Amino acid sequence: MIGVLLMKSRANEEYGLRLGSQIFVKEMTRTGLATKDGNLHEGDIILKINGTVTENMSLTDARKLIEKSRGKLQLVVLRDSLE
Amino acid sequence: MIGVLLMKSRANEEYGLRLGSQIFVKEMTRTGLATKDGNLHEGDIILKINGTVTENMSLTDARKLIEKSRGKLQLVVLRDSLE
Repeated sequence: MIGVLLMKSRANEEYGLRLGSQIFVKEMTRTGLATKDGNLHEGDIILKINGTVTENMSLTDARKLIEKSRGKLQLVVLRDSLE
Repeated sequence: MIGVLLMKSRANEEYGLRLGSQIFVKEMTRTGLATKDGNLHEGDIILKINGTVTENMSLTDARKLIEKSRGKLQLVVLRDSLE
């Protein structure tokens, strides 16, 4: 937990930093199918969900996809397995 | 790389999994102020930006914050406190 303050030393353009966002496992129901098997850990970055991209996608969309996904849902993760 | 397929239980209900999004460093200009100091790692998860939360926030908002913050910008990273 450490923040960094970066200052600008060029009046030509912005910092030139492109920040993106990905959908991760914020939280799951206790004693559920996700916790019983341990498919994804709280905080793990998801790459794809039910054949749908999980990068730059809207939070509302990701939540809607899981809601509309009545039956079986697929989740893909990038790196990190056991640890 | 590694994906998991979760199925529904024998009962009319949802999975109960809450998926959230976080703003990370997608890509930055080489030989810049961010790379010179190494404030954030490409792909690293950010906790806050210029005092603005970096969880569940919007991609446009995060980009606007950095753009509107002409001069100096603050960033928060999570990966253990180290000097």
